[PDB]
Formats: sequence, structure tokens, C-alpha cells
Amino acid sequence: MNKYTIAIDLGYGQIKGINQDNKRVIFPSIISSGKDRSLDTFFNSIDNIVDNIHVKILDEYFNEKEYFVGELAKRQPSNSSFINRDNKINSEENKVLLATALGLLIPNDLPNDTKIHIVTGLPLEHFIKQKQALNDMLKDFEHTIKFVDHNFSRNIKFEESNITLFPQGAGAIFSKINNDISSLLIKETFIGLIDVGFKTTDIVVFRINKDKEPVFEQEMSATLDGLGMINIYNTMDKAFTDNSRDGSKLNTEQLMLLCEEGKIFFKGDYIDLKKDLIKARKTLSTNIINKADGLWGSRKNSFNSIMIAGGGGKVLYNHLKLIEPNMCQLIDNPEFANAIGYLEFGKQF
Amino acid sequence: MNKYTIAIDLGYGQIKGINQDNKRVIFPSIISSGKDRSLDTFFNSIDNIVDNIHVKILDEYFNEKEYFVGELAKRQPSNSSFINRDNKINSEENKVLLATALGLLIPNDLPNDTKIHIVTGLPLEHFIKQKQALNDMLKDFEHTIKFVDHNFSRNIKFEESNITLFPQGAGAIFSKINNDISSLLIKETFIGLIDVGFKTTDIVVFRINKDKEPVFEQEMSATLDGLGMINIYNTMDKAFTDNSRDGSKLNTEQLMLLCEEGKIFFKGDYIDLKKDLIKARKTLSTNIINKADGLWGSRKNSFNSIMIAGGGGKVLYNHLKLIEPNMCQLIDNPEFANAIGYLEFGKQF
Amino acid sequence: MNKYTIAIDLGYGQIKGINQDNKRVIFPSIISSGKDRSLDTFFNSIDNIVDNIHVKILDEYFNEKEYFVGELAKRQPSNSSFINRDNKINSEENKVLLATALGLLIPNDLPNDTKIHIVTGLPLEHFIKQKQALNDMLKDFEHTIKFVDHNFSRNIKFEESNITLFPQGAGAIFSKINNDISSLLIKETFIGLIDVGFKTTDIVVFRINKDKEPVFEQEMSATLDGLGMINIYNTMDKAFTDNSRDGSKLNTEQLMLLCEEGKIFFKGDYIDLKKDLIKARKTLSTNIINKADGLWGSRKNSFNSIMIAGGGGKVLYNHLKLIEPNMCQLIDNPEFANAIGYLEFGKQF
Amino acid sequence: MNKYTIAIDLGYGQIKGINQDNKRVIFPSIISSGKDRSLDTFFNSIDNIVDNIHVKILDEYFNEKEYFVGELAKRQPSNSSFINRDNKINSEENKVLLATALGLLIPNDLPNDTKIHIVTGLPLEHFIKQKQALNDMLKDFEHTIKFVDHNFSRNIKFEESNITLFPQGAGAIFSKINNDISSLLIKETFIGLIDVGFKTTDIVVFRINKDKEPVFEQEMSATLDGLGMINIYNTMDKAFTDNSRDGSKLNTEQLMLLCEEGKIFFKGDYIDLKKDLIKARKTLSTNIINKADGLWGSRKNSFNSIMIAGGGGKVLYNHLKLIEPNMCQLIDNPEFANAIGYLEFGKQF
Ligand SMILES: Nc1ncnc2c1ncn2[C@@H]1O[C@H](COP(=O)(O)OP(=O)(O)O)[C@@H](O)[C@H]1O
Ligand SMILES: Nc1ncnc2c1ncn2[C@@H]1O[C@H](COP(=O)(O)OP(=O)(O)O)[C@@H](O)[C@H]1O
Ligand SMILES: Nc1ncnc2c1ncn2[C@@H]1O[C@H](COP(=O)(O)OP(=O)(O)O)[C@@H](O)[C@H]1O
Ligand SMILES: Nc1ncnc2c1ncn2[C@@H]1O[C@H](COP(=O)(O)OP(=O)(O)O)[C@@H](O)[C@H]1O
Ligand SMILES: [Mg+2]
Ligand SMILES: [Mg+2]
Ligand SMILES: [Mg+2]
Ligand SMILES: [Mg+2]
Repeated sequence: MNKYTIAIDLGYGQIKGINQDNKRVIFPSIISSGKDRSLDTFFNSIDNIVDNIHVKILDEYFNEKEYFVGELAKRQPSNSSFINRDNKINSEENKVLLATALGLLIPNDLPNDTKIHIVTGLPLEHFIKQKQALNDMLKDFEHTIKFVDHNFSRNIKFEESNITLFPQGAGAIFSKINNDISSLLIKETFIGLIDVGFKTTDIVVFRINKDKEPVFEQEMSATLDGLGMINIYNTMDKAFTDNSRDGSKLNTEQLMLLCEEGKIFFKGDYIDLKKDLIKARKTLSTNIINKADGLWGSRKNSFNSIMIAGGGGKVLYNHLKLIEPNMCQLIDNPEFANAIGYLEFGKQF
Repeated sequence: MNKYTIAIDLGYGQIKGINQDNKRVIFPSIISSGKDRSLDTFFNSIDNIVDNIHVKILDEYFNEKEYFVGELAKRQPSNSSFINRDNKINSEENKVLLATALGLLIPNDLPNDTKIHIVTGLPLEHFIKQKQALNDMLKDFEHTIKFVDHNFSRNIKFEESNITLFPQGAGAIFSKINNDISSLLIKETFIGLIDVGFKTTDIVVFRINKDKEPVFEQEMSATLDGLGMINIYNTMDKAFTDNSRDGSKLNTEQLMLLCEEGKIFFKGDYIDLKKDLIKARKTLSTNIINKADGLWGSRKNSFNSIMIAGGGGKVLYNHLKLIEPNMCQLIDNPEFANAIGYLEFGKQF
Repeated sequence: MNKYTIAIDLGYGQIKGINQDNKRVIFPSIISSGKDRSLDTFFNSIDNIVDNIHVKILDEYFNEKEYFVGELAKRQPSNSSFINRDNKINSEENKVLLATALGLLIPNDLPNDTKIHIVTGLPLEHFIKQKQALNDMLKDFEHTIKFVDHNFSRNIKFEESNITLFPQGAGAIFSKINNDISSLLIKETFIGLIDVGFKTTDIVVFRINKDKEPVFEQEMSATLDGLGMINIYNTMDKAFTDNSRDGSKLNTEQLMLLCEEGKIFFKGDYIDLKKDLIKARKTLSTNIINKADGLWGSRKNSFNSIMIAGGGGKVLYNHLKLIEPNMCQLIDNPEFANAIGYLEFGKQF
Repeated sequence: MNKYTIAIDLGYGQIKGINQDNKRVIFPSIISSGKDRSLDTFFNSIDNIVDNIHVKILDEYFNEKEYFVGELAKRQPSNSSFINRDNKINSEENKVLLATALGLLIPNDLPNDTKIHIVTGLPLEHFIKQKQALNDMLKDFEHTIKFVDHNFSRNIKFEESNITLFPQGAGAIFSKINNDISSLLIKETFIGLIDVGFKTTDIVVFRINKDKEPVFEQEMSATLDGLGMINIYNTMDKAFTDNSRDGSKLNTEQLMLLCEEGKIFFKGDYIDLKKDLIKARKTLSTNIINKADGLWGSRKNSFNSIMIAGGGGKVLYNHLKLIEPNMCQLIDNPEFANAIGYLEFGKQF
């Protein structure tokens, strides 16, 4: 047979991905130490493997460690703090999250003719800026996974001509909608793509030519580092200490429980910040419009399609609608548009 | 040895050039600053070198200033003005346009005893006026051009008796038709050449003598200063602001996009002004018919053929037909009539 | 700084060189003084500059010394001795011969700051011994060349980061077959490269690993000093005194003229030594294979392709076929095998 | 809008083409340089445009060359020598011939929003192997044609989903008889189709199923590369030189004239080679039957219809009948068997 293909996302909110065979996984970017589980196995059945990933990671050097990752690390109070996780792409913590989705997307008993073409990504301004460290790490990568409670290993090792990078959401509109939007693109019109993530937020536009082929705008597209969904979590934390006034702080779970709900269950009571929830949501999306028109002068008048994506874009649709109503819309998977955009435009390989 | 020859046109609509190979280049007269390009190479194509002219310029102090020019400069929001770009031929803006067309037309590794001829143009009412300023500038020219992201370079330095100054429209019908009009001309008549330039329209006529040689008449031929395609850009500019009723000013790109077609795209929908485009073209056509008859009394009634040139000569031909029907016609290259007219008449030396 | 590239050789029989632009020269390594060529100038057209290298050479103390070098010096009776030539890489001979092919391959129209990466060579066994002396010499190099009878000159000076030092036969099969022998190299084999030069004979092998990467074996690879084409010229010279039966002896030009053909025209008639030319070339070919197997035991069975290099192997290929038939083969440019190998593997910088 | 349909063929013998309107053209696959035809215009009236295709074809950079092509090229002594047409599918020989019939088969003044489906083919073994080689060449096809002496231009540029790819001889029976031979096809037999091409004769078989539908066999069907009418031109070329006994060689035009007649005229005489023409036609027909039954065991008895095609099939039908009498019939248009088969099966899209 031929060599296999995997597209995953290294997004700091939740690690996303979808393979060649349209199996997809998603889990928050939280890791923890792993400890052996037989007791809770007896009480509650682990029905979703992704729900309860306890994982061991092998190496030739014999430096294996058990890890709780994702949802199983989210229940941990001893997990990663996640509000200040470092953006070192070559870090050992990023090795845990990346090696997690590998065996999840590799089906059981693939032959040796199959070799995994990984397709991952960088931020837009960090694409050229942070290319070589991840190029070094994926060249460096040589491990073997071990699933606790499911008991099947995957030797994971990558040569060159098996790795592929693209910028964040590059093929999300260069592919995956580009056959669909051929009805809408006509002549010299900018289509708009916005990806609202946790740490960072990217807005990317493609100029089409007279020949109806898209071309990239590096001066009409940039990376909004420091503007993202993490600012809502940083605001709603400070609003909770404004609402509790004890000095008490939510943990890593209750903070991430808040900005989906707005009504935290604290001291047996619903400490409410519903007004401060919506105000922080109109805070962030308005701060995007200034950064949108910071790259968009009179050229906003030539737009024909505004698309938004990202998990933040799911919960800021009407908040970010005021860029251009009756034109802005929502992509089918706001979160998975990076990975499928890495998939379909990765199907050049 | 002999010296290689490149003919270029410094017309303000678009810069047009050709060398001894008959290799021809053409690009608009729009410049912008040079910005680093590594990201856009990963997205789209570079192979259209005319489309992507990022270019280093070494100066007499040999200090780099990068520039965008033409189509790459046209997509910039901070490009040159181009609607009131300076008419000074000694401008550093013109230093960008002059060296750029040379770099695409100097072949790789010419012989060392071969040097460079250049044949340029001046406006017909400005050739006596603006002769020695460009004669100073062409002799002062010592620069080194470096194509960014195509990566080949030329050190270009001229001396005296290498440059050649003719008026604009001098050799377009002196040469370039002399081998073809010999079956056309009869005796003691005039031929018609009207070069519809962008800012100024050039009108030139030749008397043929008894020996069937073109002799020039400066009293029946002059420059239409201020009359040209730049009036159509000014006319349809008001036509879009009056149709939008918003103060909606087009940029440099949309304005050239408008008067090419008349169907501008504006905020999700088209603003169609195809009707007023005919009215602006009938205006400029009438602006040439009446100014022709000032130079042409009943001496017009002794013509054999009328050719028209310029890029604006291409778009007017149906409404500029009514100067003289069944005698007016179009030259074979309305854009390249100047530079090829500079070329063969530059081969007199 | 788009720095230029020129790859040269220091071959005793002749100098082989090529630039970045794949312009290549070849000329014998024979020097003489320079004398005023104006008399022959009116007689015969001095057209081939490579045939007619009368060259003016300055130094740091501006001491101009004209030299006949190459083909014209070979025509001179008072030439370089060249069959007992000193092997000092820092010789004035090598100062001229290295500076010879520089200006013959330094192109026209170079930028002001742009330097040239020079790639050179050493004998393989002496690459440890003589690394300092050429690095002493290339750092020393500060001169100015000038070309008599072709009316152009070049500046010539280099520093470090422009120098590049790979041995003879190193990059010839490392690169230049790199993506072509990759389909031939499979697992745990050796590839054979033998340079049959004039004075020296090189043997170099490369173990390819499991990972399809060549690795070097210094103990299956050696420089056979004292074996080469210089034996055949010295053998047939005494044979010329034999078959002439008079004690008469050739000159240095007839020395290289003989064993290219074997039928020297002497005293109004040919002198036939064609039998001994077949004898000596088979005799040297016997001495190559035996000393090849001096480094090659049963590891000759671990070969998959043998290539030969140098000017001698081109005319020895029928008699050098006996190493391993249909596994041994001839490289396409037997002279320029080191040169292009110096080129692309010298293009790492 | 609605898109037109033109079916062409890239046959090395002669180009065969038809449109949606059944207006069909045929001309030999020979090109030559073009020269100014006005002297012959006055003597003989140019009526047949296909006889007299002098043509000039622009690129997208205003480079174009004069070309005689076809019968007009067969009158030229320095034309495409027709034994050495370029086997690269992206050759300029292919480029001019492809645009030739497309200039001839697009009627005048079609709407610009109405495109044209082009339907092509490849030899059967070379179809999938060279599919993307043609697929990029069809997308690269961007030209503008100009006919000398008839003076009507066509703009010619098509992308993907404007093209159509089915092999040589595939749709010849998969359409145009597949909905007509249903009285003859019953169950589990094989229909026979042999396209006798110039270079390559194709053998293709369709099995019919239980459900009275054709299914393809690839082990009973093959391309005979090097078997075709090109053997006869090569054979009789020796036969003329063996009968002349002088070394007098026929030209390209006398070659094709020979193996249509067998009686060339030569220096006041007919050099009779009719017997050698009998020798070639029985030999080639025997060679086709042998390679047919190489692919065919006792499944030759499982036949019900044997059709043949090609221009060679037009001139070998008696000798090629001897596979099976009363079953070896001839198709309607032996040249245009691919053409209408490309047309009607191209009407599926
Ligand atoms: N149902 C939801 N309710 C509230 N917030 C959500 C929801 N789904 C996703 N999010 C937010 O979106 C973020 C996920 O963004 P994502 O598309 O993964 O971007 P990145 O690639 O930067 O991780 C999460 O941090 C979360 O706060
Ligand atoms: N296809 C076209 N459609 C509309 N306008 C055109 C077209 N081609 C050229 N032009 C017009 O012609 C002008 C080019 O004139 P040109 O011959 O370059 O004269 P100049 O020497 O004054 O620059 C442009 O400014 C443009 O408006
Ligand atoms: N056509 C030829 N006929 C005979 N000998 C040749 C021919 N071409 C090259 N040679 C021999 O090859 C030698 C050139 O070897 P070369 O590859 O330059 O090695 P080196 O690097 O040691 O100089 C010359 O001395 C010459 O004797
Ligand atoms: N009337 C004819 N007489 C002799 N040969 C012919 C005649 N018509 C066609 N042919 C032969 O048939 C060939 C044409 O084959 P064709 O069907 O075009 O196949 P291809 O697709 O390979 O070009 C010509 O080369 C020619 O030799
Ligand atoms: Mg993201
Ligand atoms: Mg002009
Ligand atoms: Mg050597
Ligand atoms: Mg055919």
C-alpha cells in the first residue's frame, strides 16, 4: 500500500485533529502525572477511550513516564496550570500532547507500507519565525505509545519526507470551502477567514485574481498575539474574585467550566457573573474589529465573504457579527477547520 | 565591439520596454516600499517575475532601499499616488521605474567589450524643455539592482554616447512603419499618428516629400497637455461618489479597475457605471477630434491613413473612429508603439 | 549577500574549473614568461582567450609580471619544466595557476559588496597534511589580474567564509550522483570511485548504511602517489629513444602529444609506438586493480557500482574495465568529475 | 454557461478531429517553418484552408512563431521529419498541433461565457502513466491563434473541469456502437476492437457481463508499441534504396506517397515496388494476428464481433479479416473511430 496521512492541530486551547480516514479526535490541552487505575475501572466503565487517556510513553533511553492527559488531566487538581503554559514548541509537554493523537488516529494493524505523513501547523507570523524548531523536533521524534486500560502500542517515529507544515487556517479556505465558494468568488474580491483561538487569534484573507485563483495577503493578515479566548478567562477570574471577595480562586477546571457556563457552582451556590460574561465577550470581539480594520483600510469595501472559525468564534458569532452583517457567516466546524484545512490542503501529499 | 540596446518608455500610465532580443516587458508606474517576503512564497507562485517585483536598490553610497513596483506595488495600501505622481524625470521614483525595466531586459553575462545603449522618450513639447535634466540623470546613473526572491542582479552604470534622447512618438512612424508604409504613401501627403498617452496625448504628423521621405511639421503636431486617460480616471471618480452618495473614494487599485471595465464591486454588491464610461470616453474622443482640427484645416483633407497609438488608443477606437472614417486605423501594438518605435529608430546608431 | 561560487581544481596535469553559472574551462598547468604579442596579433586572430592566455598579474606591491600560461606556454620551448614540477601548493606556479582560472571564470557585472565562494581541492591522504598550507595561501591571496589581448581585468582577493576545502573525489560521488545513486544504493554496500589523474591516483569508497546515508571508510581508501598517467609519459619517452635507435628524445610538447596518439611525426616521418602505448596503458591498468584490491579484500563483493574519474580513466576505461565488469562504469565528465562535485557540495554555504 | 464540445486526437500519423457540430477535420501530423505566402496567393486561389494552414500562435508574453503545418508542411523539404516526432506529450510539436484543430473547429463568434470541452486521448498503456503529464499541459494551454491568409483569431485557454480524458480506442466501442450492438451482444462474450495506428496498434477487448453491459479486460488487451504503419514506411524506404542501388533517398513526401501507392515516380520513370508493398501488408497483418492470439487463448472462440479501425485498418481490412471470417468487420469511420467515440461519450459530461 501507500503511506498514511495524519492532520492534527497544536492549538493551546484544545488539541484537535482528523486523520486520512475521517476519524477525528479532540481534547483540551491539559496534561498531568499518571497513576495506575484499577479501582475506578471497577466502578465506572471507560466507554470512550479519549475520555480517560492514561498513557505511558516509551523511549529507547528508558525514560518512560505515566501521564494523565486531556479530560483525565482536567479532573486532576495537580495537573498543568494551563494559564501560563510555555509556547516552546520543542518542549517535552508538547511531546505528550502530540504523541497522544498519533495512536488515536492510527487504526489497528496498519502494514509497514503505511508511513504517517503528519501535517501540523504554526501561527501565521510564527510560521516562518518558528518553522525550524518544530522541524527539528519532528525530525527528532522517536517514541512508542502505551494505552493504559486499552493495551495497544504504536511505534511512532518520523523521517523526513513525512512531515508537512502549513500556517494556521491556510488551507481552511484555500481548500475545504474553495470548491464551494467558487459560486461566490468572482473577480478581485477578498474572502475573509478568522480563527479565534485560546492564546492567539488569526485573521487571514486571500485575494483572488482575474483568473479566479486565490493569492495571499501578508499585509492584510497577521497574528493577534495576546488577544484571544484566554483574555476572557483572565477577565472572568478577576470578576470572580470581585464577586467572591475572599481571595479564593477557581482551579484549572472551574475556570474552564466558567466561560462555557457563566454560573460557577461555588460553596454549594451559583455565584453568578452573567452580565460580566457578556461584557467580556463584547470586549474581545470589539478589540478584533480594531485589529481587523488595522489591517483593513478602504479595502474592506471589496469583501464578499467573511468566515469565522475557532472555538472562540463559536461563542463570539453575534459578538463579531458587527464587522459586516449579511456577509459574515460560520464555517461548518469552527474548531476543526484548522485540522481539515491541514488535511485537505495536506492532500497535496 | 557593438553595444547592446534597450528601449524603454517612461510613460505615466505604464512602463513599457524592449531590448535587442525583442523580449518585451510591461508594468504599471506604481511603486511601493519593499517588505520582507518569505511567507507569501509558501502560499502562492513566484514564477511570474513581473507580478512579484520585490527589489533591492544599491545607491551611489551603496546602501540598500528595497521597493515594490507595479503589480506587487498595486496591491499595497501605501503605494505611490499615481494620480498626481510627479512629472519630474529626475525623481527617485523615476529612478525605481528606470532601473527596473532595464533589469528584466539586460541579458545574463553580456560580453565585456559590449556595453549598453538606452533610447528613451521625452514629451514633444518638453523635448527641447526637459532634455538636459534627463541627460544629466542618465549620465549620473550608477546603481546596482538586485531582484529580491528571484535572486539575480545587475550593476548598471552609463556613460555619455550611450544614452539617446528622442521625443515621445518620434520613431514610432519614422521607423517601425517605414518598411511597411512604402506601399501605402503616395506623394506630398500626411499620415496620422495619435498617441493617446495617460496624462498627455501626443499628436505627430509627417509630410512625405517628392522623394517619398517623411519630413516633420511641428505646426500641425503638438502635445495635448492635460488631455488623456487621466481625465477618464477623474471623470468616473465622481461617478462612483455620486452613485454611492457616501464619500466612497476608490483606492488606486479600484480606480484603474473601474475605468478598465466600469463594473466596480463594492461591499457585497456591484456598482455598475458602464453607461457613464461611454460618456467619459465620448468626452475624451471629442476632446481629440476638436483639437485635431486646430492642427488640421483643409490640410486634413490630404491624408492617406490615420493610425492611433497609446494604451488609451486601444479603448477609444470605436468612438475615436469619427476623426476620419475609412482612413483611420489602429497600429499593431498600441502599447508597444513607443518602445519599438524607440528601438528601431534607436538602431540608427 | 548573494555570494557567487567558483569551483576549481589544482590538478598537476591540467587545471579544471567551473563557476556558479556552469561556465567551465580546461587548460594545461604550464607557465612561462609573457612577451609582447603584437607581431602575431596582426598575423592570426587572437580569438580563443583560453588558447591564448597572455596574462598580466599584479601583486600587493604592484609588481606586474606578464605570463604565457596554458596552451600558449606549452607552445613555448622555454616553458615550465612540468614533469618534475614541485608539489608545493604555495608555489608561485600555483599562485599563477589558481589566479589564472579565477578571472577566466569571474563573470561580468558583479555587485559592490558581493564576494565569491571559492571551492578548491587537496590530495586525499595529504588533506590532513596540506590543509594549513592552502589555508595559508588562500588567506594570503591579494592580487590583481589583467588580460593582455582581450582588454579586461578583474580584482582578486579573498578571506575566510569564501574558502571551501574538500578533498579530491570527496564531493564527486557524494553530490553529483546524490539523488541518482540514491535509487541504486540500498543497504550496506560500497560505491567505488577511482580518480586516475596525471601524477596521483585516488581510491575512495563510501559505505552506505541502513538509513541510505553514505559513510566514509578511510582504510579502504587511499591516494596512490607515484601511480598515474605520469608513468606512461615517462615510460614511452625512453621507448621513443628505443624505437628511434639514435638516442634522440622528444620535447615537453611532444611528451603530451605522444600518449594522446602514439604516432609522433619525427624527422619527416611518423615514428610508430602504438604497440607500446597499448602495453603501458594495460600495465598501469594492471597496477590500479591490484592496488585497488590491496584495500579491497572480499569487500569487493560488497560493491554495487564503481565509477572512475580523472582524465586518465576516460582513456583507460577499456583496460580499467577489469575491476568488476558491468559494475564498473565511466562518469559522464571524466575531467570535470571533481569540479561539479566541488560545485554542488561546495554550495552548502 | 453551457460549454461546447470538440473531440481531437494526438495521433503521430495524422491529427483527427471533430466538433459538437460533426464538422470534422483531418491533416497529417507534420509541422514546418512558416514563410510569407503572397506570391502563391495570386497564382493558385487558396480555397482549402486545411491544405494551406499558415498560422501564428501567441503565448501569454507576445511571443509567436510562423508555422507551416500539415499538408502545407508536407510540401516543405525542411519540415518535421515525421519519423522523429517528439514523444514528450508537452512538446511544442504537440502544442501547435493541439491548437491547430482547435482553431479550425471553434466556429466564429461564440459567446465568451460559452467554453469548449476538449476531449483527448493517449495510447492505452501510456494513458494512466502519462495522464498527469497531459493534465498539466491542458491547464498550461493558454494561447491565441492567428491564421495567415484567412485571418480569424481564437482565444484558447482552459482549466481543469473543461477537459476530458479517455484512452485511444476506449470510447470507440464504449460509445457509438455500445447502444447499437445490443442485438449482437448477449452474454459473457468478447467484442473485438483493434485500432491500427501509425506508430502503435492498439488491442482492446470488452467482456460483456450477465447484465448485457461491457466490462474491461486488461490482460487480454495491450498496446503494441512499435507495431503499426510506421513499420511499412520504414520497410519500403529500404526497398527503394535497394532497388535504386544508388543511395537515392525519397523525401518525407515521397515516403507517404509510396505506401499509399507502391508506385513512386523517380527521374522520368516509375520505380516499381508494388511487389514489396504486397510484402509489407501481408507481413504486418500477420504480425497483428500473432500478437492478438498472444493475448487470446481459447477465448478467441468466445468472440462475437471483431471491429477494426485506424487508417491502417482501412488499408489492411482484407488481410486483417483472417482472424475470423464473418466476424472481422470494419467500423464506419476508420480514421474518426476515436473521434466520434470521444464525442458521444464526451456528451456524458
Ligand atoms: N462550547 C463552548 N463554550 C465556551 N467556550 C468554548 C466552547 N467551545 C470552545 N470554546 C473555547 O474555544 C477555545 C478553543 O479554541 P481552538 O479552536 O481549539 O483554538 P486553538 O487552536 O488556539 O486551541 C477554548 O479554549 C474554549 O474557551
Ligand atoms: N485593457 C485596457 N482597458 C482599459 N484601459 C487600458 C487598457 N490597456 C491600457 N489602458 C489604458 O491606457 C493607459 C496606458 O497608456 P500608455 O500607452 O502606457 O501611455 P503612457 O506612455 O502615457 O503611459 C493606461 O493608463 C490605461 O488606463
Ligand atoms: N583525450 C585524451 N587523450 C589522452 N590522454 C588524455 C586525454 N584527456 C586527458 N588525458 C590525460 O589525463 C590527464 C588529465 O587528468 P586530470 O583529470 O586533469 O587529473 P589531475 O586532477 O591529476 O590533473 C592528462 O595528463 C592526460 O594525459
Ligand atoms: N488511403 C490511404 N492509403 C494508405 N495509407 C493510409 C490511407 N489512409 C490512411 N493511411 C495510413 O493510416 C495512418 C493513419 O492512422 P491513424 O488512424 O491516424 O492513427 P494514429 O491515431 O496513430 O495517427 C497513416 O499514417 C497512413 O499511412
Ligand atoms: Mg487554532
Ligand atoms: Mg506614451
Ligand atoms: Mg584529479
Ligand atoms: Mg489512433
